[PDB]
Amino acid sequence: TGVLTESNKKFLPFQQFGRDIADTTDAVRDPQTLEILDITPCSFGGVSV
Amino acid sequence: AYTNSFTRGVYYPDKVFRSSVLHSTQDLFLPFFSNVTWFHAIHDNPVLPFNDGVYFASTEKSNIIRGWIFGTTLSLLIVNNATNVVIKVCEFQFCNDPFLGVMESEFRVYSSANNCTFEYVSQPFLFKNLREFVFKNIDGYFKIYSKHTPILPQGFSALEPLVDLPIGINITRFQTLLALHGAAAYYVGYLQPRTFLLKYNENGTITDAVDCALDPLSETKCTLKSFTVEKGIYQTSNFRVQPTESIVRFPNITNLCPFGEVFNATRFASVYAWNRKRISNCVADYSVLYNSASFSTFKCYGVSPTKLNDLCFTNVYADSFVIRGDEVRQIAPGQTGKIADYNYKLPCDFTGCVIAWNSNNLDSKVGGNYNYLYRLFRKSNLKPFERDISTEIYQAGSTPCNGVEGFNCYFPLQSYGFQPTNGVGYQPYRVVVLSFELLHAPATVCGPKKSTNLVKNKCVNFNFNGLTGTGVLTESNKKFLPFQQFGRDIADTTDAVRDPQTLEILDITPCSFGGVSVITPGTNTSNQVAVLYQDVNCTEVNVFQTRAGCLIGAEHVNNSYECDIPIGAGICASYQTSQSIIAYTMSLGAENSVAYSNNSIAIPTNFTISVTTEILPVSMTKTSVDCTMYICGDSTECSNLLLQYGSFCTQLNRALTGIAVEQDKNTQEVFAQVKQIYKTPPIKDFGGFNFSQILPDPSKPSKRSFIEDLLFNKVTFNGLTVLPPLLTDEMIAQYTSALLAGTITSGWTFGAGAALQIPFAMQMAYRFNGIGVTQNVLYENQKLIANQFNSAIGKIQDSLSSTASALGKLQDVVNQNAQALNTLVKQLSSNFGAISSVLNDILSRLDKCEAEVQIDRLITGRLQSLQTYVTQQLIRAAEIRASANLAATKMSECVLGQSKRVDFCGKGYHLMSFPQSAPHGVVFLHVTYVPAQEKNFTTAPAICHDGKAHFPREGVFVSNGTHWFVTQRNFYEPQIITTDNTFVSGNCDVVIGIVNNTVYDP
Amino acid sequence: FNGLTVLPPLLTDEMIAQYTSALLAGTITSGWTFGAGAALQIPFAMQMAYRFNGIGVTQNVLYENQKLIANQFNSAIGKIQDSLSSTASALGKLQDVVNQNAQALNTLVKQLSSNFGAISSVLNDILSRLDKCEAEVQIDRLITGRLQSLQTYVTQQLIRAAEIRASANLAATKMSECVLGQSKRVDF
Amino acid sequence: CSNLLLQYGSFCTQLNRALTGIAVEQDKNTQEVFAQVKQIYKTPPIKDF
Amino acid sequence: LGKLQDVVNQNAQALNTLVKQLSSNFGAISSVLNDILSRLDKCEAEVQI
Ligand SMILES: C=CC1=C(C)/C(=C/c2[nH]c(/C=C3N=C(/C=C4\NC(=O)C(C)=C4C=C)C(C)=C\3CCC(=O)O)c(CCC(=O)O)c2C)NC1=O
Ligand SMILES: *[C@@H]1O[C@H](CO)[C@@H](O[C@@H]2O[C@H](CO)[C@@H](O)[C@H](O)[C@H]2NC(C)=O)[C@H](O)[C@H]1NC(C)=O
Ligand SMILES: *[C@@H]1O[C@H](CO)[C@@H](O[C@@H]2O[C@H](CO)[C@@H](O)[C@H](O)[C@H]2NC(C)=O)[C@H](O)[C@H]1NC(C)=O
Ligand SMILES: *[C@@H]1O[C@H](CO)[C@@H](O[C@@H]2O[C@H](CO)[C@@H](O)[C@H](O)[C@H]2NC(C)=O)[C@H](O)[C@H]1NC(C)=O
Ligand SMILES: *[C@@H]1O[C@H](CO)[C@@H](O)[C@H](O)[C@H]1NC(C)=O
Ligand SMILES: *[C@@H]1O[C@H](CO)[C@@H](O)[C@H](O)[C@H]1NC(C)=O
Ligand SMILES: *[C@@H]1O[C@H](CO)[C@@H](O)[C@H](O)[C@H]1NC(C)=O
Ligand SMILES: *[C@@H]1O[C@H](CO)[C@@H](O)[C@H](O)[C@H]1NC(C)=O
Ligand SMILES: *[C@@H]1O[C@H](CO)[C@@H](O)[C@H](O)[C@H]1NC(C)=O
Ligand SMILES: *[C@@H]1O[C@H](CO)[C@@H](O)[C@H](O)[C@H]1NC(C)=O
Ligand SMILES: *[C@@H]1O[C@H](CO)[C@@H](O)[C@H](O)[C@H]1NC(C)=O
Ligand SMILES: *[C@@H]1O[C@H](CO)[C@@H](O)[C@H](O)[C@H]1NC(C)=O
Ligand SMILES: *[C@@H]1O[C@H](CO)[C@@H](O)[C@H](O)[C@H]1NC(C)=O
Ligand SMILES: *[C@@H]1O[C@H](CO)[C@@H](O)[C@H](O)[C@H]1NC(C)=O
Repeated sequence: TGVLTESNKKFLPFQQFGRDIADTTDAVRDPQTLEILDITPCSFGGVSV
Repeated sequence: AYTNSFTRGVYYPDKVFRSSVLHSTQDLFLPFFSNVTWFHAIHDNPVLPFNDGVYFASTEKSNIIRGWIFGTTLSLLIVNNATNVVIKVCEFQFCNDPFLGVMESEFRVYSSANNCTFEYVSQPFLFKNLREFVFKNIDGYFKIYSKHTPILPQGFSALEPLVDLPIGINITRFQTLLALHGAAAYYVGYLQPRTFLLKYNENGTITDAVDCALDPLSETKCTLKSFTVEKGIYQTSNFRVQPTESIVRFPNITNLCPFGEVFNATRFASVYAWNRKRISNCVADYSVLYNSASFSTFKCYGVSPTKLNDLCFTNVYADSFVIRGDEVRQIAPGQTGKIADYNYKLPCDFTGCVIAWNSNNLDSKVGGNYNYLYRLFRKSNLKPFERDISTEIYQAGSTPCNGVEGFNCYFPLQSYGFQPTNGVGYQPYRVVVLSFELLHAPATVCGPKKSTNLVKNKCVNFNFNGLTGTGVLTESNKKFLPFQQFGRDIADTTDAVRDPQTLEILDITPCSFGGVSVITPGTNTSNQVAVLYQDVNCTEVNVFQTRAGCLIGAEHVNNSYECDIPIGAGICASYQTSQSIIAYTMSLGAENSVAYSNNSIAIPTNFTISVTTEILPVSMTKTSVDCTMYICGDSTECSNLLLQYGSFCTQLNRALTGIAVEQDKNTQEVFAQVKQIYKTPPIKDFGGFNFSQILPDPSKPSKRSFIEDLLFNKVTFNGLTVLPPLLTDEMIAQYTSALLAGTITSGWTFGAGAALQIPFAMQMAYRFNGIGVTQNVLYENQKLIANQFNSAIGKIQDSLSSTASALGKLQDVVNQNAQALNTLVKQLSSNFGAISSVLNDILSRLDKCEAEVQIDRLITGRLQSLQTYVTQQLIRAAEIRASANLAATKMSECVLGQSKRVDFCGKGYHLMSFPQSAPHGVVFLHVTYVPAQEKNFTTAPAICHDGKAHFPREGVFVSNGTHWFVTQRNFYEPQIITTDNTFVSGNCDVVIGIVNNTVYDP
Repeated sequence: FNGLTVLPPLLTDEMIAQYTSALLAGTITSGWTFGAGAALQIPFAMQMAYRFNGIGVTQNVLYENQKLIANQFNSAIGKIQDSLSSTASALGKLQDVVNQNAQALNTLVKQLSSNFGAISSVLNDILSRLDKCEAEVQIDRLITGRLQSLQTYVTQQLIRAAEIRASANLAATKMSECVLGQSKRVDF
Repeated sequence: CSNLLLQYGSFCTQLNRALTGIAVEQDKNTQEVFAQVKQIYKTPPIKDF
Repeated sequence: LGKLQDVVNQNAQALNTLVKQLSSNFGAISSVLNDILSRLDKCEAEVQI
């Protein structure tokens, strides 16, 4: 679950999905069309009164 | 021939994009700096066995190589003819001369193809260029990686993947095919299991690697997960002596255990009185029973039957009986039913196993066999392993029938009617249960495996009557009593054992282990290292033995210096001069012996103004983490499973919130000591002193001083968040500027009440008075003092514009927090024994009832990681609060006043202090008075003038050899001895050391 | 010897003795001057007069009673010897520390003798009795509990180390203020 | 057993790190207490105090 | 007097939490021991316990 964005990462033609230093699935290549999409978690955060 | 692999043959191990990451992998690889075999074969073919994978690099110009062959004995026949790829899997016939054409005029790869299994043809395609290749296979996959680059040359080159066409055969043997009509060069490497550390750049390409099981420096890099290691000692691994061989030592008995008589018996007792045969003091063969197919079920609790032949049991109990057919599974631990509670109860902790076989032949007879009886009613359940033999009728009601059969008074024993006519669900079954009990005693029953001779003074794998262990055996001196068998330690460790065969006592000790640490200078300096094998004699591994262990790679030096790297026990190592690593005993400092005498004093005639820096952490980052996003990322059923653990998460959040509030409190109590924001005047007539480097300058948008700017440039989404500090850095800068303005323009008066102006030189005179120096000393040297101060300030700038390590106290704090957080995130990638570390995968693969088991296993461990993190943060926050309280005390005492406490506000007599803000901390510039060039003088405690004794009011009586003066203690300012700077007390016959001299009187 | 080891301190006891002897020599022969800069010699009785001045007593009082004072000092020192050659409880503050650490370690070892619900506390017995698939269940049950014992031990050690650091900072402050100088702080 | 331990993550690395920090802290404590003096002073042979 | 009051509150808070954790199943069938012991026989009861 997350928000998908057009990326600028230079995936090598064999690479499929990227990962973060935190071992998080940062980016994914779409199977159908060969483009790279950055995944980011859609915004969360505490609410204080 | 041979040559060297200068860091060649590293590939992308997987199709994952990683950018600017230092990632550690562990798989088949070519070790760095290895013997890669050079071939220049002319024009059957060479045979180069597939051990685990092959590296192949050729600066091709002709490619007379024509084919790859894999198999066990020789069947994979792969051929790249430089235009297409042809794979065959057929049991080919290898020819007398295995080769093919260079075009093709031969068919000598094989004569025919029969019972073919696979075939494939790929697409058609067509010393300057080096072509590197890697061929391996993993569990069916046959992977080829490649790299084709223009130019073994040194440097670096990553290998991209290529076609994987899995087959999955047993490959023990490899050939590269030759051909028959010049020669070229091709190098053959050999992969092996290996751990690497790969450095991806911002484009995602590997640019460098570390073969970290190569040499100690690389191990250090791999433990630190960095390509650069600073000077120091790093504990990198654990050395331990491997056992050389295995020792099996069992008693000398050979009488086989009587198993036939409790299996082939014509009679088995009825279940209500199961018959218990004992087995002890014999050799039991459990393979014959398990391998026999005569048994319907053979199922074992606490043991695996296939290993039963390798165990030693103190006692065995074979309890035999017969039961009805599909009651067979009532004979099991923790089972309920009619016979499992009334007739035969096993313990929950039942070690041993159950054997059942159908017997519809000798236990069944036409007309019914009524000898096989079982109790059906009892007043209570049966305890584990108790037999109840009785015939009293069951008083189902309250009637004391006392042995008469009627209503509510039933006979408890009911008999099966066993016939061959009965079906499978009724027909009798013969059952025997073997109850062992395991090692708490000298074993009696042991398997059929044979003993062996023992060895001593060598680490081995010993096995004494099933007592397994690893260690070194030694002849002992312990006085075992003749019934005692094995000793034990205060730590409940098996210290000693008596050999079953020969009656002697052997001490067991664990063969030596211990950490191994890497002494290195900074890799920026050099790459030589030493290694310290801790607490181990190095007859077990120049070489130098010391109290900490054995140090190799470092030479011993008799000359003592100050420490550079602590080994331990008085030993430090350093990189010195050719250059090498030396190890030495620490010199505690320059030997000194001050020339004490009972009438000699030493007084300074000058001084220095020294500015030192003390850097103190004050706060740390206000992080906050919520469970139900960290533990259970937006999974509602995971949250439901979390709710039943209680209020762990509420209290974790509360603890972290308390820490976060505490940080703001720390900053408040340190910096917000001043009530009003004071401002320095536009004029800077501070008596020649120069504060331009510490006062704010309006030239910058941020109103930080020069030194604050230097300091700020010297230190650098899973439910985690970082709350901003309440006080922004500009507010901290304003507080520090206010403190500086108050200190400069008002002195210490602004800390007690309203800020009272005073010229700077006057508060300076005050402060010199405060250290026992008369104020004239300042006014007569004011310019000099100012210059010294300014110079000191300048040096501080230099010492902060060159060396970044001075701020380390702050940097470490930051690093520590970051370290913890990184760990907290990586624990989200751990299974904790579950099937996966990803919650959604578990939820998509499984249904609810087993999914929740795995999810519970994950929660138990993610929660634990959180608790660990929060506990560490609480302790670190207590440490930071201590440091902040110290900083507040220093601000109150060193800045807002003048402290007489020694070495509290710097080394020397404290004059003053300046605060400077730093990221998550504070820097005090302690200005101190340090005495300088001194002279010996003759002295005397008192002076006799007219019989009466004269003592100095403040100061000491000194003499330059002829005349006696009185001088202040911390600065040579002799004055004529007079009845005003001295006072009189008594006569001159009691003071020990008094001297004769006149005393002037106006 | 279950993976535990005790690293030697960097400073050997002889080096500590050398440091203390150096501090004593500086205090005796130079006063507090060696803590501020170069050690400036001064006769002992003169720094004694200085220190009496430091408590609001004029220095004549010393020179007119010097012998007496010396005797008292010596007598006090003698009594200290006696009070340290008879009663061992005076050192208890140190002894307790040692005991505590040892106590923890003993506990850490005895937790290796606990099943934690497994069939045995010995790993090799589990591995020899069972096949892999149930053996790993028991081994996981053991690891979960040995790891917990380690975490408990390390947390206790961290807290105790914070306490010891507080005491050491106090000791450093006392060395700086009481030895290297003369403190006006009361009962410090 | 070590393979079964590997799947609990980096608990053990951080435990070792914590104990190492304690051990270094002890030497630091001793340094800051006793190594306040810079030179090793020696008392004179005479004891006329 | 809040500095003192907070201390008291904190301790009380902890104790209250310590008691409420006696009402948690921790994945068992019940948070009450006697209910587990009355509903089940020994061999599965000890698992829940
Ligand atoms: C042997 C198996 C074999 C492999 C694995 C292989 C892979 C391979 N070789 C390539 C280029 C190429 N490959 C070759 C020939 C060779 N390169 C070699 O490693 C060898 C052994 C030869 C044959 C002697 C040439 C001439 C090019 C084009 C080079 C150019 O641009 O001029 C390419 C790039 C194709 C493209 O343009 O997209 C691939 C994928 N070619 C092969 O023949
Ligand atoms: C006290 O020390 C200062 C420096 O520490 C002396 O000042 C220096 O004097 C020399 C003359 O020999 C000059 O060349 C330097 O430029 C001076 N330095 C500064 C910073 O002014 C001073 O002379 C000394 N006083 C006595 C009485 O010896
Ligand atoms: C206070 O000291 C600073 C140096 O840190 C002086 O600034 C220098 O001033 C001279 C001329 O006076 C310039 O040539 C330099 O370029 C300045 N340096 C910097 C870094 O700014 C400043 O002048 C001094 N103040 C007084 C009143 O003399
Ligand atoms: C000790 O100090 C006295 C006091 O100044 C010195 O006596 C003076 O010496 C100078 C030159 O020697 C004469 O110009 C003065 O007239 C002397 N003053 C008096 C009052 O006699 C004496 O020389 C110094 N001695 C030593 C060894 O330094
Ligand atoms: C079929 O696959 C091709 C491959 O690129 C893709 O472009 C196309 O959109 C796909 N069509 C459908 C209907 O999935
Ligand atoms: C090849 O290996 C042997 C032993 O492993 C070694 O002695 C030899 O130096 C190696 N060859 C080269 C060229 O380094
Ligand atoms: C690789 O990194 C460099 C770094 O400046 C960049 O200029 C370039 O666009 C990146 N991509 C390629 C294909 O070189
Ligand atoms: C048989 O047992 C005796 C008992 O002491 C022992 O001395 C002897 O070595 C044993 N022999 C064999 C072959 O095990
Ligand atoms: C007697 O028992 C042994 C071992 O249980 C078995 O191998 C053998 O077959 C039995 N005898 C018969 C006649 O089945
Ligand atoms: C190391 O081994 C030697 C071998 O004789 C022995 O003498 C020595 O005591 C052992 N222990 C050390 C050097 O600490
Ligand atoms: C160092 O001192 C030892 C004394 O045991 C002596 O044997 C050795 O030769 C000395 N080495 C040097 C380089 O002076
Ligand atoms: C004081 O006298 C002693 C012994 O004569 C000498 O070693 C020392 O250097 C003298 N002091 C100075 C400052 O020269
Ligand atoms: C100590 O002082 C006395 C007289 O004050 C003197 O006789 C003696 O020589 C001095 N001590 C030394 C070591 O010179
Ligand atoms: C000091 O002078 C008195 C009388 O003037 C004399 O008795 C005494 O011996 C003298 N002492 C010294 C040390 O010169």
